[PDB]
Amino acid sequence: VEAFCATWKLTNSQNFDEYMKALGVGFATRQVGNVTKPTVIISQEGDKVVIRTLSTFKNTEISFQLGEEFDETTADDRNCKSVVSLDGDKLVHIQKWDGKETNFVREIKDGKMVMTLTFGDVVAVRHYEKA
Ligand SMILES: CCCCCCCC/C=C\CCCCCCCC(=O)O
Repeated sequence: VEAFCATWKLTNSQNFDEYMKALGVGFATRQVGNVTKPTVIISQEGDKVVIRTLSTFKNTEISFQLGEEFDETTADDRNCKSVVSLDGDKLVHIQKWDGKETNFVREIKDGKMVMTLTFGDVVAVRHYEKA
């Protein structure tokens, strides 16, 4: 977990639009969500680990205890029952909302954080540079 903790900036995204569509994200948010390069800052608070995200649209904060379920109102408004754990190396973040399910597996590949969003059989991939 000590390797995820840093100020990250997005550098390259891929297939996110297709993923956003899959999630059923509204047109408006898709337009901003497609151009916006956000900053995901991951840090701690002892039993808590936080994930702040900053963009020229929305900034969203989640604080949780690993493996513990919690409620999170996603940026695109879905209210999910999320759980994020460490399946070893990878930081998995599961989001469940009215029957549908989705997951985010963040990794550190050659010192670059790579997130790989997934829903149904439509995967999306993101890249982050430690700034
Ligand atoms: C924080 C809002 C701006 C960044 C997200 C833009 C896309 C908006 C709606 C779709 C959400 C999919 C689940 C959240 C992914 C966040 C990715 C990130 O932190 O960069």
